[PDB]
Amino acid sequence: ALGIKSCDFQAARNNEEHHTKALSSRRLFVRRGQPFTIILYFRAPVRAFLPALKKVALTAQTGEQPSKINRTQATFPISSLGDRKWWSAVVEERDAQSWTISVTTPADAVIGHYSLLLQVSGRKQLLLGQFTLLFNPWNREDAVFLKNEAQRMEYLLNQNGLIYLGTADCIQAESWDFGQFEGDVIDLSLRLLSKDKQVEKWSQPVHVARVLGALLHFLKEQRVLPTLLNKRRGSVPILRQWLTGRGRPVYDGQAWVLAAVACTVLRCLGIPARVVTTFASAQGTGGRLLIDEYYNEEGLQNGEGQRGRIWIFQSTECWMTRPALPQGYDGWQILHPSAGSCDLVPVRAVKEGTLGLTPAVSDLFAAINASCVVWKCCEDGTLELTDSNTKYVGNNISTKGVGSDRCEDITQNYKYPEGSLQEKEVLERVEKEKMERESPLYLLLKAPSSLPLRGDAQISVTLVNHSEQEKAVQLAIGVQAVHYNGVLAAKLWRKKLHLTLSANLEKIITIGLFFSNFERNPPENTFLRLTAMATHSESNLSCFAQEDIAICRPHLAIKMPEKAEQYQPLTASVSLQNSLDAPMEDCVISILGRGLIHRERSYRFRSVWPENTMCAKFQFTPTHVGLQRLTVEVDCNMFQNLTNYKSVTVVAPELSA
Repeated sequence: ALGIKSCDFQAARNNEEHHTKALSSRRLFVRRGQPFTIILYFRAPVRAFLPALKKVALTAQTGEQPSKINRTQATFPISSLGDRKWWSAVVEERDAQSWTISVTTPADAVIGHYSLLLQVSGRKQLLLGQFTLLFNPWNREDAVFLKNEAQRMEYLLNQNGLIYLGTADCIQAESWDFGQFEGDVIDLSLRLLSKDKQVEKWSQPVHVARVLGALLHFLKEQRVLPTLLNKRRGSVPILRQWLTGRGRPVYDGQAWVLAAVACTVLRCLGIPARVVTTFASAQGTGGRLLIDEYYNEEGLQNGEGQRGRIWIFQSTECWMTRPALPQGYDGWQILHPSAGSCDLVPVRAVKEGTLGLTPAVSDLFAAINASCVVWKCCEDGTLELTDSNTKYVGNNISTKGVGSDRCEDITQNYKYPEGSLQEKEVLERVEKEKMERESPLYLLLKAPSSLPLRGDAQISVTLVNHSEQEKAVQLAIGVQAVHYNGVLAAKLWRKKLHLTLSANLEKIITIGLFFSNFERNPPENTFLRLTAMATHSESNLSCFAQEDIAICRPHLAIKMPEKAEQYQPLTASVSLQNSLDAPMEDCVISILGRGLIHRERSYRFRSVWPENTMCAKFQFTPTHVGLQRLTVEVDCNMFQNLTNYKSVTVVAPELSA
């Protein structure tokens, strides 16, 4: 007299209440520690409510071997005296034939796929349906709790990311589709997590982020190939290709996508995450605070590079409490893969040099605090020290701002101001702990931050003679192409000036930096390493200076209305001026964007001669309400993968009859 006809999980309503509406309207995705409502339908009318209520019990199971000691299986009754903090069910509305039941999960429940099962006394267990349980940044008792709604929207719900690339002095923001609410990302993430066998620890955000980071780094090492190859469409195709092997592989010039992929997996699981870019990052030192750079007599590097390099840019940051640490380390944690295992490092441990809190504090501290030493490499084979400009590491630590497409500088979270008292104290304490455990010429190099592609720049070299006697200096200037990770790509240009410097005189030399004078075109994704080396007389000391120059491509201007009505046609015009020296040939323009365009559309447009302007218009109809983003990519024979973006807020239609 108590048979069960069906069970409505009400996935649409619950997913909207549990901030999983972008995932699905059919499957139930709920966040732990928050009630969700199901409707239970009886085949026959229920005569007496209270005895029937006493007859029914609910069981929640996750995993292949669910048990109560693993906290993977919980049995609870349907009554108003259930523990709302724990697994509990209560009837909130009822009819003769249907019970509306509020079901609560504990704030520290194990995440993953769950089966909800109903037991009637003296009857077999019945499966009511499935649901997936995620971390809850909205729940104050949850370890991933975020104070601000804006921060929850940015670090969990926002699928349109910005990854900052380029150099410190020319930061190029790349539109990136995290796609954490793409339909299969949650399943892929949980299947990747199932490689770890300590499912009782899947309630802990620290353990999940540490496991996923080690697994994703292992997949990056297994799948990223040596070197369009550089055409990217966000984290989701990369994750699919890493887990399955099917799809376009990523090549080593874009190995920085690991941070974005990790951000996507964590955000999909419910852990707030952000992608952070650090410019001039000292990698591969093993905690050592010295970087050795080697240059030949022409201000150029002969080899591929040392193991310890200063990368032009290089991270995933995740938000959670740190219960197993001393107090005060809640908040932002850096996932750091070690070749392997993954350590979660609190950012303040890096800022305050708390080397010994976690095993990876030393390496993360060295990446943004090392000093570069430059050695001249002679034809004799001598390796000689150089008076060198200071090459600062850890510059312009950037991540996407909250609630806009702007760039937020977070460097002050990782480091005290240079030359300040606190930085002095931290560096002295770190150096002391490490120790216990174990000339007349001046060169000033002025360069532009960026060089227009197929364009011209002017560089300045200031030589000041401090001697009482005039000097015969040899000024070697070299331009070389470097990959983002400091790997030498191609020698481009070299000059050898011979100057006479008057005693006690400042001399300024201006040099034209021209693309057309380069011996070969810089490879794609590379940066210009400009060097100046001054040798005088027989002092054996060479003044040296270096700068990283970005390559600036033509600006892809997108003109679109700020507001747009859903289901009404919208026009976006795109303009691109050919500032290059050659016509743009084989020209393809692509448009995409979640909630604006299904997948993407590629178009061909006519060749654009130098000093001409392309102007393409596109009509499309937005179909999804909210803050959407249109991404436009332009390819030609002169350049490829030139992307820009623009945001449009899509409003619902005006209510009428």
